[PDB]
This record gives sequence, structure tokens and C-alpha cells, in this order.
Amino acid sequence: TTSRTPATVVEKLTGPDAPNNTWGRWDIKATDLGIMWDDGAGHVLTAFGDTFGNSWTGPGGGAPPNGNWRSNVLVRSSDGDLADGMLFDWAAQGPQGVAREIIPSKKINGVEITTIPTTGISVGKRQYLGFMSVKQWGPPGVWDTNFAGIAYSDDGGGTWKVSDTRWENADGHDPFQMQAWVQKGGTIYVFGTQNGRNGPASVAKVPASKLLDKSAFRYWNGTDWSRKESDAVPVMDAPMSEMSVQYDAYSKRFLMMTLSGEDIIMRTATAPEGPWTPAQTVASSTDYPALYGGYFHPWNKDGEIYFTMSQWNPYNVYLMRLRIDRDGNIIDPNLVTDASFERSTTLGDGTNGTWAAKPNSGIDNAPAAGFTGDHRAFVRYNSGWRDIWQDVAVERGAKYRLTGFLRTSVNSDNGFFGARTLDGVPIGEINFHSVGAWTRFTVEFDAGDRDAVQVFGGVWTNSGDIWMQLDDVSLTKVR
Amino acid sequence: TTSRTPATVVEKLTGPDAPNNTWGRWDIKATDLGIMWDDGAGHVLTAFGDTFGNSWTGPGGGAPPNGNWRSNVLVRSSDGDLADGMLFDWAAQGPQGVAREIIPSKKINGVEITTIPTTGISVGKRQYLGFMSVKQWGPPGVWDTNFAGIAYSDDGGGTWKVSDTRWENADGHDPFQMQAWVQKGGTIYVFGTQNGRNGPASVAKVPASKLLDKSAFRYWNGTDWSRKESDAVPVMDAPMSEMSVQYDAYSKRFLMMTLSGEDIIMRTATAPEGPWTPAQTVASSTDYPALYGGYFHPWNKDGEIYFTMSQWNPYNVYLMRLRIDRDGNIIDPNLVTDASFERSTTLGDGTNGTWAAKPNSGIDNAPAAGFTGDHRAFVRYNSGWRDIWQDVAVERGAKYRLTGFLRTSVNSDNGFFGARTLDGVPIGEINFHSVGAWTRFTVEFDAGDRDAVQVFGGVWTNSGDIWMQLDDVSLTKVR
Ligand SMILES: [Ca+2]
Ligand SMILES: [Ca+2]
Ligand code: NA
Ligand code: NA
Ligand code: NA
Ligand code: NA
Repeated sequence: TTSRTPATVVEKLTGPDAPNNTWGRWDIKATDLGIMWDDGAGHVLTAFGDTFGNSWTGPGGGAPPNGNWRSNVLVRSSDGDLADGMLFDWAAQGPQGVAREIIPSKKINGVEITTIPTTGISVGKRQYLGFMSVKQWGPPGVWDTNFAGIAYSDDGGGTWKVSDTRWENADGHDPFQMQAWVQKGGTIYVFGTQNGRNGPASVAKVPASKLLDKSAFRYWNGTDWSRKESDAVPVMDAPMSEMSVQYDAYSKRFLMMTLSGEDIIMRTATAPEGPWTPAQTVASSTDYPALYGGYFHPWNKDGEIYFTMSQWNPYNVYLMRLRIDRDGNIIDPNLVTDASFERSTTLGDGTNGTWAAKPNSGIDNAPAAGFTGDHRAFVRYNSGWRDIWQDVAVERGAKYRLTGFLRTSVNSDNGFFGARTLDGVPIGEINFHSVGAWTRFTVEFDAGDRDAVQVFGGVWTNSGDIWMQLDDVSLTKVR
Repeated sequence: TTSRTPATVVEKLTGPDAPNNTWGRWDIKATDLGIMWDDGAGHVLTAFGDTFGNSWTGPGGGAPPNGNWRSNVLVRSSDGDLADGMLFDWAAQGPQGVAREIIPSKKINGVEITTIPTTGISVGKRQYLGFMSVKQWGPPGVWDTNFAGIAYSDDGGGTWKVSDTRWENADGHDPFQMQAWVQKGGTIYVFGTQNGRNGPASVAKVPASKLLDKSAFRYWNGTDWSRKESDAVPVMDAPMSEMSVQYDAYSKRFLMMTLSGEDIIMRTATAPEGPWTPAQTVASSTDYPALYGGYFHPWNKDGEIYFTMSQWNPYNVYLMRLRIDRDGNIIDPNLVTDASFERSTTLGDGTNGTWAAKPNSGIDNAPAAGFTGDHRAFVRYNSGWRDIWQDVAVERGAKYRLTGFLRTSVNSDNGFFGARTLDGVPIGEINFHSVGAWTRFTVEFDAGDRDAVQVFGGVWTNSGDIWMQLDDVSLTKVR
């Protein structure tokens, strides 16, 4: 939909230009999902789906026959400061230098093309990784699974065994093929959808110590929680996709993220069986074309909700953030309009929620040309101060946080990124020189006694034919 | 010298192809030194000298006017597992996205061109960073300092203040311009050289709690430790460079590393005043041309000695290892001859410590063409198995570790790296596909009942015109 996107892009976690350099460290050049859990020993384990190496070019999933295709990979993090990104400090490798596949797959189309992780947790000293055996893919959003299964690790993710616990899908419509786990007290709640993205969500529950025991599961039936999987009724209507559920102590509610039709949405509840509050837009397909996934980071605190989001054309995973209040409502949205430049193919005049820029400028539009999506802004010349800017309404005497992604031609010598009055008077800014990789800059400032500021990035072009590219600019209120 | 190098290359820590991605994370594209100390809170702080960003090309230090020249930068590590590299998890930045200069300099040639860190230590809640103010550079190994100073931080390296504590260089020949600190019980020993690389080492000591109080220093005079700095006498003869001193519990000895003339060497002592055992070669200038630095990692144990080495042409820092026994003697040297390919401009026949390769092979030779140095091997073809190898003598029944750096054409689909019998039958190998970045591969294997093996790397070339490059190959006994 054309709905505004409240969420802010924090970091590209995988693939080309990722700070993590997963491409160079582990041959993780393109991948998806980024499913996260706390391992119980002060780390976050992150699992990924179909993953390609060095020869991948994009756009989209899939690579040449030498693309080192793995069905899944697994990395760790110790990073407790997500505002500045999420560093990966370990991966499961084999050989050393190459992140390996942890759950094997036959890679025979129409039998088992792949194995895709769906949700993870730890209990005591064991790690558990739900996954689906994919028989074949169909059109976007449509695919057939053989079963949901569970792998486990007793060494912190270093080695993995596939358990004998399965939800078979003989008729295709089994309602727990793609799971999402959340612990509350002694119970693990187990959300489930069918294979693909067109059906509803159901819910089951299991004592935390009995996750692998099918006989200990009980299924919400409308009235109570009973023994038979066939008694499960939906708790959230179609369409639902891959899901993530988190119990948020700030708001004292469960939070659920999924792609529902076109957009990633969030719903909230105080009971896992519902009622579930209506969808709130997290990210729209207009701003983030061909987005999917949406998994909560286990260390979310204080209503500052970080999550991973996937996108088809760059086929890589992004760390995102949004803010909730104590009722689970999204507040303090990105105040920049058309933050990822995807909504227009031209600049405007900088007013009424448009971008403007000095000659020569434009919106580059090509598969995966953006930091995210297919659009980015640029400016380029060989004389003088050359900038891109937007007028944003703000609250008098409030404090704001500006982030955005940029890179320059190698010969760039002096640019700036920041906020200024509508008359050009700087409020707060940083200074960059030459920027190779897509790089995030970050400026915090007081609005002062004004109700509008101009957010901007630019380069001096006195020294030569110099350019700057810009994407995914966010202005959010602080607190 | 032409002496063999026992030391093994572990990882490129900074710059192009570095796993750490310092270039993309922090605009650290080219740098030197990598001076390390324990911060007393579970981390390793690492400081660097003159640092350049995105527009740096090399070879050598120095960059175009837009090179984002900083006199020094600082990064952190929490990595306890040095065999597979040293991950940096934090940097002092300003603006965010750019590692900043922590000790300011005037950048006025012949007044103060730069400020260069020398040695570091923590006592209680405070970090200290010794530095030299450089008035002007001379020919290689020759420069003039104004003084040696000490900066400090009370917040784990986040913010720095330059202290009033100084060793002025009035007569040009002050013996403590370029320091190395080592702590033993309650005492810091402060080794010192004159400016540049052609004089001797002296030694002082101070109570660890009184590092900033000049009055508290005592200076080894040949009989005891006295109050006057002009009473200090040499404990190690010229020529001495930058130095690193560690107390090694394993061997119960002080270990000292320095460039001494052409080669980096190590000396050992049970007392800081000496006597110092004779120099042992660490790395030779023939294998590692224009090498410098050599700083011990503070978490070394068990006789596994990790250190940082600098090299002019690539102008970046590498992690290195050697092994010592309990007398501080270097053992289990790299058995591969001409590990870095620097000793010849052509291939040999694979015997008597030479390399061999299939058609079409060569030694590529240009400034900074190597992973390290100017030389790397290549093999390239469009049919069949295409490999580079060397016959290496081994001990029957012993276990070996093979590491080496390689990368391929994008179109590579199936290569191997390992050890095999002289008749070509693999003993232990790994399988790579397409390798973008210079990437280290690692194989451990048992020699069996054999007196020699062939270490190799190669690619299958049936799928197209495909090439592999190779450098810095090491075979070391395990344990
Ligand atoms: Ca975009
Ligand atoms: Ca070399
Ligand atoms: Na995928
Ligand atoms: Na972080
Ligand atoms: Na330097
Ligand atoms: Na490591």
C-alpha cells in the first residue's frame, strides 16, 4: 500500500556494503530472514534462509551454478547497542572462511528443494531451531512444505542435530508449517501458519522443558487448549506470512510482526489466543518494495523495537527500528516523507513533503539501485555547494535524531549531512570527506523555536566532478 | 636479511580485504602500528598511527588531499580466539561512521607534522596512551620528535585528555622519546629509545599508580635505579626501533619485540635491566619487505605468541603468530620456504624449498600486489585441474596445521587447498568455490608414516577461463 512507513533503517546486516562484511568473512553475499533468539549465555543467534556466495549478482534470490548455495546459515552477536547496528562476532563455518549449512536439504525440486529456518529459542543449555522442509516453490507467496521440524544444539549453535519432532503436511493445509515461538514464564507459545502467505495464524503451547515432545503440546480450540492439532482454530485472519512474536515488558503485551498482503504490520495482545489489536503499518510495499520477514530482536527494551527485514531485489537483511508507547501503539514515526525515494521518479521543490536538489540531481531507478529498494537520490556537479534537502515539520523546542545513508565519488573532499533552518542557517551537522561503502551518518539536534527544519546532505564540488548518493533518511523525535 | 621467517600470517586486520572491514565501518583504509593493551574491563584497546580513508590508493603511507588524514585512531576488541583473527567490536568515532583522531596534532611540517602513539596500559579505571610529537620525518628510520607525552581516558577510551607529563627532546637525543610499557606486580617498566630507529634501548620504572608523576620515575644506571634521567644507560644496544615488551608467565620471561636493522627480532630477559638473551629472528625483510612495528597481544598464553606487524607498501596491519617453549625459544617455525613468494620472480620445480605450478602460472610482482609484500603466485587456465605446490619435509607421526591466503576469479566453481602425498593423493584438504576477498583457509592433518608432503592450492578450470592467487602459506606443527 501507499501507507506511510513509521520504521527507520538502522543498518544493512548482510551482503554488499554491510558493515558486518559477511561476504568477505563467511561468503554470505546474499541471504534472507535473520531469525533471532537469545542463546541463554549472553548472545543472540541469528539464522538465515537460502544463502549465496561471491558469484551472486542479483537482483533477487538465486545465483549462477557456482553461487555456493546453502539452504541456511547461522551467525552470533554479542552487541547490546543496536542504535548503531548489530555486529556479528561468530559464524558456524565449514570450511573455515565459509559459513556452512546447518540443517541439510536434498535440493531435489518436488521432493525437498530446501530447508528454511522459521523461529528459534533456547531452554537451559539447549538451542532449538524450527524449520520447514520445502518441497517446491510456487508464485510469490505460495509454496508447498513437506513438514515443520526442529533441530537442536547442545554447544551454543556450533553443531546441530535434526530431532524426530515433525508436523507432517500430507494434505498441504497443516496449520503449523511455519512457526513462531515466544516464551512466557514456564510456557512456550507456538504460533503457526500454513505453507506460504495466504492463510491464517493458529496457536499452540508447550511447557518450556518439553518443546520436543509432541504429546505435551496443546492447541487453542476456541474454548480451551486441547490435545489434538486438528482442533486448532485461527486466532488471526488470513493473510499471514512468516511471523515473529515477542513479549514486551515495557508495554506488558505480546507483539506480533508479519507481512500481511502488501505491507509488514504489527498486532498486539495481552493473551496469545487474542484478542489481537488491529494491524498497524510497520513498513509499506510503496517505501520498501518486495519486503518480507520481520523478526523481533530479543533484547528490545524501553519501547525501542528493533527487528530484521528482508527485501527481494538486494536479497539481504536490514536492521530496522520503530517506537511504541506503553499501550503498544507505534509513536514518533519517521517524519521524512518518501524516506527511501521510492515514491517518485523526480525531485520536487522541497516543500509539502517533497525532496529538492541543486543541479545536477535526480532519482536513480534500477533493480536494487537503492541502499534499499530500487531508488536513491543523487547530486553531482564540478562547481560549488551541491545539496539535496526536504522541509520537515517539527515541534518547537523538541529534540530530534536524523539518520541517513550516503556514499560519494572517490574524489569527494567535503560534504555535510544535517538539519538547518528554512533560511539556510545550520542547526546541527556532521562533515564527511570521501565515502566508499554506503555509510550511515547520525545527527542529533534541538529544533529550537521553529516549527520546520530542512534536512539535507550535500558535497562541495569545487575540487572536481563529484557526486553523492543518498537513501533511507529518517527524522525521529527523541524520547 | 635472507633469514627464514618462523612467523605465520593470521589475518589482515585493517584496510582493503580485511575481515574487520575497518575501511567501510570507520573509514580506516590504510594505517599502521596496532599498539595493544588490556583495558582492565575484559577488552583489548588498539591504537594506530597516521591513518587514511577512502581515497588512499597506496603504495605506502600518504594519500591525496581528500585522504581524511588522522594522526591516530583507536579500536576495541573482545576477541579471545586469535587463531582465526582479531575482531574489532568498537571504535572511537567522530562523526559516527568515521574513526576519529584521539590525540590532536598541528600538521605543520618542521613544527609538529603528527602525533604517533607508542605504547599503552591501564591502571585501575584509567587508560594511558604514550605518544610522540613528530617535528619532521627524515629518510626511512630517521625522524625528529619534540617530546614524548601521555594521554589518558577515564571512560575506557571513549574520550581522551593530553596530560602535562612529558620527556622533552631539547638535545635531539632524549633516550625515552619512543616508549614501551610493561607492568609486573605493582611496577610499570618503561623502556625507551631515542627518536627513530638507530639508537639503543634504555629502561626506567615507576609505581603503577604514579605513571603521570615524572618525580616518581627511577632510571636504570648500570648499578641501580636513580632519580636523574641523564643517569640512564643502555640495556640493549643500537639499532632499536619501536618496541613492545610483555611479561610471559608461560616461560617466566620478559619478551621484547623490535625491528633491529633489517629484520624484526625478539629478545628475552628475567629482569628488565637484563641480561637480554640474543636476538631471534621473528620476520625477515626478504620475506616481509619494509616490515615494521611488532606489538604483542596482551592475552597471549600457553606460548602462543600473537603480535601485530606493519608493512609499508600495503600500509596496513597484520596479525601474526609464533610459538615459544618454556625457555622463550621460538619453536615449530613455518616449514614452507618462501611463504610470501617474495624470494623469486619465477616459479621453480616444487623441490628443494621451491614452488611449482601447472600452466599458466607466474609470480605477480608490483608494489603491494601480494596479500603482503609485492609478490603473489597465480595459476590460470580453461581446462582441467590447475594447482600450485611445494614439497615440505615433515616428521613421521606428527600433526600439522596448514594456513594460506587465496582468492579467485568470480567464475571459479571448485578449488581445493590442503596437503597431499608426493604422488598427489590428498591427506587433508578443504573445498572452496568462488572467493572474492583474499580469504584464509585452514587445514589440520596427520603426516602419517611419511617424511614429506606437498602443500597445495588449486582450481578446476573446466567451466571457463579461471584463475587463483595465493600468498603467505604456512605449515606448522600442531601443539
Ligand atoms: Ca531507496
Ligand atoms: Ca607476498
Ligand atoms: Na529465500
Ligand atoms: Na551496535
Ligand atoms: Na605511518
Ligand atoms: Na578471533
